[PDB]
Amino acid sequence: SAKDERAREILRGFKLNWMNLRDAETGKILWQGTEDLSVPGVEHEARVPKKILKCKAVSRELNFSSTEQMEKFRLEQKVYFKGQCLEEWFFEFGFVIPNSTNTWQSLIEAAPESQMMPASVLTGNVIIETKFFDDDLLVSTSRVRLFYV
Ligand SMILES: CNc1nccc(CN(CC2CCNCC2)S(=O)(=O)c2ccc(S(=O)(=O)N(Cc3ccc(Cl)cc3)C3CCCC3)cc2)n1
Repeated sequence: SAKDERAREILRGFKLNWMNLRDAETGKILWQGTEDLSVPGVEHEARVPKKILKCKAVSRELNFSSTEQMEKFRLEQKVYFKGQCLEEWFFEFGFVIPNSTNTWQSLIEAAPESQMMPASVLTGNVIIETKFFDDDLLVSTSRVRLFYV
């Protein structure tokens, strides 16, 4: 379909350039990287400080480029622990100018009344599954395994 083709065109023109995570309360940088963790078809890995689990809220900056125009660029993310979804997050960027580079800031807030498992239990057992969309059009699905260090 035309939609299938457009999804592949968007992915072809997309790159995640850099990303970081901060403690939202204190502003302290917890993690940064310049690897495109959204590339599909390989299992990515990331090592995050275990103190992230004690943060009430984490702020993320995600810098991306896109050759293609999008009307409603958005993400869905699922936190999987040993194959079970523990949390689902939704974030919207909106309109993307063709051939633009953009920094997208999002807030990841603790769900009540969730409590974090110990880092030692979680480490290597958490997969983040991320789906990019333009509106209802699925552009890519990618996975990252987390280690708490
Ligand atoms: C019961 N729920 C539960 N249990 C364990 C872990 C978490 C998820 N954690 C975040 C919260 C923060 C608020 N309260 C404490 C935990 S997390 O620290 O493991 C986490 C997970 C994913 C992300 S992410 O989606 O921003 N991101 C994954 C990611 C981001 C963007 C894209 Cl395109 C792809 C992957 C990466 C983390 C390492 C590199 C960046 C941030 C933080 N949730």
